[PDB]
Amino acid sequence: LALSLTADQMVSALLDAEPPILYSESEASMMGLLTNLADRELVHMINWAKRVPGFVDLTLHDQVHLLECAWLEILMIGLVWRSMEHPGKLLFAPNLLLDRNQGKCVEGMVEIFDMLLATSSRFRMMNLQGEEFVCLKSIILLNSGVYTFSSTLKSLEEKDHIHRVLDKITDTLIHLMAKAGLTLQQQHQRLAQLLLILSHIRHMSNKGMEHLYSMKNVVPLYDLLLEMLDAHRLHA
Amino acid sequence: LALSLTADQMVSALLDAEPPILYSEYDPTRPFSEASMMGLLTNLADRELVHMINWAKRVPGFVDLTLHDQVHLLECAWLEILMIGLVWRSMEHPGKLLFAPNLLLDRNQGKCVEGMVEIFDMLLATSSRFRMMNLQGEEFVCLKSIILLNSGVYTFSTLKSLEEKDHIHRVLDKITDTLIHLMAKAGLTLQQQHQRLAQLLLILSHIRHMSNKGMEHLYSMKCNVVPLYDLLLEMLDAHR
Ligand SMILES: Cc1cc2cc(O)ccc2c(Oc2ccc(O)cc2)c1-c1cccc(O)c1
Ligand SMILES: Cc1cc2cc(O)ccc2c(Oc2ccc(O)cc2)c1-c1cccc(O)c1
Repeated sequence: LALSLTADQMVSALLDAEPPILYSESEASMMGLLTNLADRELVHMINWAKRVPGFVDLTLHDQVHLLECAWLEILMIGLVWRSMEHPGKLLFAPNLLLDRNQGKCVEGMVEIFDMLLATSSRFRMMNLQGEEFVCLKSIILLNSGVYTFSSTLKSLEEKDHIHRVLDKITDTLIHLMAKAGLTLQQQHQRLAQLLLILSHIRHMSNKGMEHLYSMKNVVPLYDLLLEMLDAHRLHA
Repeated sequence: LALSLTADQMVSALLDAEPPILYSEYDPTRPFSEASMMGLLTNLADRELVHMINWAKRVPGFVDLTLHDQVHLLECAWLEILMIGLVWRSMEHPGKLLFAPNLLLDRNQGKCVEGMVEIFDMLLATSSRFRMMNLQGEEFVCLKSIILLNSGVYTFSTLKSLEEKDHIHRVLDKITDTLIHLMAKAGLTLQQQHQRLAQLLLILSHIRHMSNKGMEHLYSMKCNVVPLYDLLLEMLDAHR
């Protein structure tokens, strides 16, 4: 049960859940390379989400909805995390490290680039830890769709569960900071600082979607995710 | 310097800073037919903007920033601030958005403007969420000031720039402390305090989202040569 895990068991489950770092397939279509990278990461994000404690307790519908809302925020927070020790650069993959003026190739990409670097600098200033990072990523998964669901009794029960798991991750975040020797005030301050960054990740994702949907296939992402989440039980 | 206020002094100063509740400019003898909602909401929003500027200048730490940084923070945050206000004053009216005391709308009347009902539904749910959390006015004013200080903080490398960011974050830390204090006085346990802080701050990300979609919806309508930065500066000259 996801709600009976301790803070240490929670951190431990999220670390264990971490997806692998994938590699990119001169400047070809840089958008080609990045889209191919994202598509391959999506698969591993599905496996990952299924290991976030609480997630597989939800309906298939709500699982898809959550990933459809959060997929870019999740990709972005991973990017920001990887790029943390590389100032002025975004490590999309170990073999695809781009700087600002490489961004000025796709129109509109520069604005998003600058925002991503700034978040990465912020994580670096705060010395964000891996254990904290995985907590934030899981919050993104669980939080980003919750407000834009139906309100059936089933749907109400689903929303209550999500808020219990989010409360457990908060618990876990606080436990980490205490385990790291911060004061209670410092803990509350750091918790606030990190959750406010989630607002900026949401903002970037929204601008990202605008940018991506400005470039005009017959395979909608919803359908894509459903197909991937809706696994059979034949391969035991 | 704002860094030396207590929680109650911070709480009290924000309460003191609260803007008034404006009304919709209404010919109430006139039919509702010959009256576009968007016009009413635009005129309401413009008049609120003036008061928002007055409020912002009384948020502790705000006037310590440069004029350039004050304008930028308001530039990024103004619609979120309008939204959180609408959500707060809509709490006691389930399924309805109190834009002004003489302008209460439901989802149906939202449907009259093309891409509006998406945003109404989102705003309604935010209002429902605040109602189920029993959000206090003391907490509300803290959240509203966090939006002001946080929303443009990443979109500003001069020595002054770093110092300015640094200052904004010290004040945010101060308002965080104030929120925890208020939850302590309400009788919440330490666990319950940090959970509630989290829950409240996670709602800020949904308010940002709604703000982003509101902006898409507004620019799908009107296409300003005069940038918003210039207008926010000019307003400070027009009415101050
Ligand atoms: C911001 C961002 C982060 C990414 C992180 C990844 O781990 C992988 C790809 C990323 C990525 O490119 C994508 C390209 C196509 C697509 O369907 C999904 C992502 C972007 C990105 C790049 C340029 C423009 C844009 O709006 C968004
Ligand atoms: C969401 C919202 C909240 C408002 C809160 C207020 O206190 C006053 C007006 C509001 C308001 O209408 C506006 C109209 C013009 C404009 O320049 C700013 C706001 C909206 C709103 C409504 C429908 C579409 C949209 O994009 C935005």
